[PDB]
Amino acid sequence: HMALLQKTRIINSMLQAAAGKPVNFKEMAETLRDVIDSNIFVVSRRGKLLGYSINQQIENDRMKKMLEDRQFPEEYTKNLFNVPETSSNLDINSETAFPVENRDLFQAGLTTIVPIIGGGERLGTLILSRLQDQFNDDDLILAEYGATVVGMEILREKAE
Amino acid sequence: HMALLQKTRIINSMLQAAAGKPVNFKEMAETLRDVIDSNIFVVSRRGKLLGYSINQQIENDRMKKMLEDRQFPEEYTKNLFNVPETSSNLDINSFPVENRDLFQAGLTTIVPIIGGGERLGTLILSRLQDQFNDDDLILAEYGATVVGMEILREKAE
Repeated sequence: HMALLQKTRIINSMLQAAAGKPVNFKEMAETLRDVIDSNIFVVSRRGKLLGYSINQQIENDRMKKMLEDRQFPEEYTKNLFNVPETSSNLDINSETAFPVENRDLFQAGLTTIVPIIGGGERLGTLILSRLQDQFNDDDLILAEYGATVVGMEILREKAE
Repeated sequence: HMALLQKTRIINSMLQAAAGKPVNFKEMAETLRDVIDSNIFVVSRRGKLLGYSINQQIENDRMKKMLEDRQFPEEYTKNLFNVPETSSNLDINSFPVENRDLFQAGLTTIVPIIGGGERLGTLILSRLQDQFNDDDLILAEYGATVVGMEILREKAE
């Protein structure tokens, strides 16, 4: 599992290294983009865009609007909060607990939703998207490791 | 990689967890023992035994003495510090010669515990006969990070 081991080391060094620099969500998004090989969006518990990075353009009006608003609409924020654990490979044909009216979030590509949890609290949501390649268990290991680090840093920014 | 994913979830929950209870190294050692399936020893940067858990007896008089003293001798503490990154599957055939009695029996993996960019201690793992693979290292290094998190938290208690 050597590639996975190397990739966990890159994420893990985020937890263990330095601890000096201020929090930078765009930088974290970029790191996870390259390690996981996926679009990365970091959303707060209240639906605010904290940071993102894209390596594969996907046509999605709902995500585009979120980017423009730097915020999900209230209903979408609520339905993300209602995802209690990692939900992967969501698409147009998905089988999930988003109301049909809000499944335009999965218009195109494949989406994985990973709750960000820190200090026993829901701190936000890590959303990953790819044009065509499925997320496998290795991808989920890295996504969940990344989510935990982002949670760590959301707390730091709270206390900054 | 379903078994690995489940095991990372158990370790990871330790990070994303409450943050209520005071730090407990014996508990962390017991968790890692079950998740990784290995003996677990948590040692501070100064060679003090912080916690440990055993699931397979290995006759090793050097390790037994450390457990009795709750501390490594100076020379061993120094040579653990000089281990800059994970070193796995150490045994009699693989530290100066005089201090390789640490690897008398079984297979040993040494994982530096790093937090705040600093060397906070060492996680030592041992097994009677089964080799540590990359999955084992992923879990060991995840566990090491959590323990480092807690050594810092304990420093600010």
